[PDB]
Amino acid sequence: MMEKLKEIEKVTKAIKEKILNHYGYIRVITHHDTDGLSSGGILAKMLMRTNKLFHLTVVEHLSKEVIEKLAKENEVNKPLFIFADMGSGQIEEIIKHNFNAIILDHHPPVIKDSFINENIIQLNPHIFGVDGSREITASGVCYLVAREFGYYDLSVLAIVGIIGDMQYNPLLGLNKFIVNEAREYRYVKIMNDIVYNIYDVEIYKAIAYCTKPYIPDLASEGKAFKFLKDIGIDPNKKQLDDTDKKKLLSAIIFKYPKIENLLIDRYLIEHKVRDAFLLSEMLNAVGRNGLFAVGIGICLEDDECIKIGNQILWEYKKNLINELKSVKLKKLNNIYYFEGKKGMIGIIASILVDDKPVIGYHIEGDIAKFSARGNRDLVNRGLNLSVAMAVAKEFGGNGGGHDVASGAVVSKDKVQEFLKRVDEIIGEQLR
Amino acid sequence: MMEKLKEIEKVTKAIKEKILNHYGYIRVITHHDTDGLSSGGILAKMLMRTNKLFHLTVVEHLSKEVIEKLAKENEVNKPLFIFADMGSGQIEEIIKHNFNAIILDHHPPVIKDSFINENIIQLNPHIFGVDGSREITASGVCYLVAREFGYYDLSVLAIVGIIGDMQYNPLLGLNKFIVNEAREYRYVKIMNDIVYNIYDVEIYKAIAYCTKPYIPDLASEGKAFKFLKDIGIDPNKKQLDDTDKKKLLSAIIFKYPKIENLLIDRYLIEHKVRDAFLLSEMLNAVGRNGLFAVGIGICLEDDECIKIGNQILWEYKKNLINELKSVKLKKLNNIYYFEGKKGMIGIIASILVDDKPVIGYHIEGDIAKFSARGNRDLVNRGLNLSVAMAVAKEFGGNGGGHDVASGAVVSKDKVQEFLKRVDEIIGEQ
Ligand SMILES: Nc1ccn(-c2oc(COP(=O)(O)O)c(O)c2O)c(=O)n1
Ligand SMILES: Nc1ccn(-c2oc(COP(=O)(O)O)c(O)c2O)c(=O)n1
Repeated sequence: MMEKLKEIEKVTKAIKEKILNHYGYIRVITHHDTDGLSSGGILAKMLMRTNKLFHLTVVEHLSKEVIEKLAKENEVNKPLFIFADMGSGQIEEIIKHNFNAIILDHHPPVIKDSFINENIIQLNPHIFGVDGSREITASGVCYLVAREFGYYDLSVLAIVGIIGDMQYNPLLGLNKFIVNEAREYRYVKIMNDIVYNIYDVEIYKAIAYCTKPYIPDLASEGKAFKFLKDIGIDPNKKQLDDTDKKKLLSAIIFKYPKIENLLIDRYLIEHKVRDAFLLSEMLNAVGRNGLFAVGIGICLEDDECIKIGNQILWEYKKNLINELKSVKLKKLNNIYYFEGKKGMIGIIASILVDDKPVIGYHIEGDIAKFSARGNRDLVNRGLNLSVAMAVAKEFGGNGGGHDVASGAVVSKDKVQEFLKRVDEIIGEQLR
Repeated sequence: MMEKLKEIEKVTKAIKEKILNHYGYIRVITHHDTDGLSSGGILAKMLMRTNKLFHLTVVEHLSKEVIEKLAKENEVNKPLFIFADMGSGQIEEIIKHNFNAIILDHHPPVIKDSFINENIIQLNPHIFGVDGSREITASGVCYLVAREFGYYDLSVLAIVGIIGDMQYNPLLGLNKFIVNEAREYRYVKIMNDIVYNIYDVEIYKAIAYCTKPYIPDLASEGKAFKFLKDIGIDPNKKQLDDTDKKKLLSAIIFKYPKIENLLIDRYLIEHKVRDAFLLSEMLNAVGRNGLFAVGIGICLEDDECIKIGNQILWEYKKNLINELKSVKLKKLNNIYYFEGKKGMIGIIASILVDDKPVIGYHIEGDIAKFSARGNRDLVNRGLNLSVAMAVAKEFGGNGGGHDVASGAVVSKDKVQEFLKRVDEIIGEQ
């Protein structure tokens, strides 16, 4: 691990030299999710500290269109482009326009070389044998650059990215090295705790609007207040102590039996939003509302951006619970399914997973698009969603993905027939 | 005076909506001095809070060449341009290239319209009879916009600009409004104190490197150390209690009875750098070293940028004391002048300013850059260095600025060009 860093150092030292020696305009292009907003915050602090002004842009996807734009900016003043959380999959188009570019990306690469030509450096963990889907995130890749300047304090934003991208449990590889470095330098403290204590609000509100895990019987202030009053916990206190937690967990197992999902390692970071899980949820809510520049401001610790962020988070959590209560969950033999809204079927499906996989779909044209979700105990019993969604190619469509998360497309009139098929495949996977 | 605000608010509310309603790119251009870097920090926070991504650039001068560049960024995706601490004098060129522009400038305006056309809003306090040399800075103009959003905490950066532009004594007009508002909202506390207590370093170092007041006989660590030893003050203390204050004031006023401004109104602001006078000096030193993005970082309260700022500031103050000892002031008929280094020219001129205007210059390639400084006494007698330095066009260049402080460029006609400015300052006085 000490040795794997030494091979990565070769690429990060060249990235550092390329940034220091460049005196023109600098363009940063990042994603809108939590990992991309954290990456943008890391790059922003790092560039400022090395005396670089820059122009930051947030894109949902790096399409052929957007790369062709931006290439128009290249014609006079060829700026240095830093791509975060993107770029590796689009590298052919980036070479094609001869960008001066640094690509900081954890997605599977098309070209497995760190040094592409004279003008392009690619920092991608897959080139070093590190799985970008479980051992490092985009904000961790940026952090690896940042630490060549000795900016260890930016490790707190990598931890946020680690949470936002769902790589915190288990904590593997480079992610584990980053957290341990942050703890060594005292930028983070680690504390096993109950998930409700990350919000610093009245516990009955934390319970009421929690979606990790979602507990339907408690998903309202009234029901949460009453449940707490019953077991002798003051519903208005903002932190459960050890006696409260024992009493809560003892009672709650009857409503939600997988109570291990309520216990987490909390990360207390050196940041105005001291809970990394809360900062992660805040960045997520802000990015889903299009408040990109506010999200950078939150990473940069601006008080007014943090105030906006807190207001937008609790609005986003209230609306999510409401959407969750409006889902009409239908049950086949081995799965659940539901029709929902185009932007949220995947989020809703992952939230609803309990004992069986959950598939949401939305009907747009005559197309019908599906998002399937399971969990790790389902995978350990033999679930693989990619092959179950592949069956879409029998109903004139396309489907695949990962064992725990997949999608598919199938003509609008074959919906019932496709779900029956998927239901049977899955039932045989789990015997 | 509350009436002038009611007239300014109409332009600030329209700047507000013009920013809110823009969803393409946004370019911010500021100056590299304390006031311009503070303006950059104010606009950066304001824009982020309103969900605006932006590209900030810091230029030393808004030259014609610089304006033709930038204008090539209009050929596809036409940004909104925000100019701070500049643009009013260059207004005609801005109109010619048809920028979508907001001008936040306290230099004397060429066109005295707030709404130039449908494309340009110009917020100049001179347009409303407020003196941009004494009663508001470029920082305060940015803050008047910011307060339309309720961003009262941004007043602390306007106060830093007030200090960097030498408008804090006397505290007048709109700057007085801004200071009082920051006090009402508890973002600043005011406390009379000796200047040397702002540095929070050993006092003999604070005396040795102080240039307001500059005391050549104390401007060394050795002499300052001895001078304090000899009156009963531990020179390694970092702050002076009242008894050592009184003992230092009388000793200084006795041996140097013309010295002034040893007692100052300190502005303790809600900012990681708590002393606004120190923050103003730190931004100046950083900007003079070309560290523009680090200075914005300091405004945004980044710890590493502030660490660099402290280191650069003390490097800069030592270098400055060495240059002051070395300067060769030369007398013409109504000005002094000297050659010095690119980062020191302006500050030395205003340190040495006493009876007549002072003009420093440095050669940089094939041209010479001039920084002329006066005082308010000289302006009250009709100085106006803006018109005087304008005669760089009579020599193939350009000049401008404030009545009390202006600059000029090109080429190697230095003594010829110098001769002409002495001429106006005769007629002007
Ligand atoms: N032939 C394929 C291969 C992969 N995938 C894929 O599926 C998800 C989750 O699915 P959604 O996010 O679309 O619900 C991904 O993250 C992802 O790369 C697919 O859909 N089809
Ligand atoms: N053509 C011009 C017009 C204005 N100014 C200007 O002058 C000062 C004081 O002068 P320096 O340039 O010596 O700092 C400024 O703050 C500043 O914006 C200039 O330099 N040239």
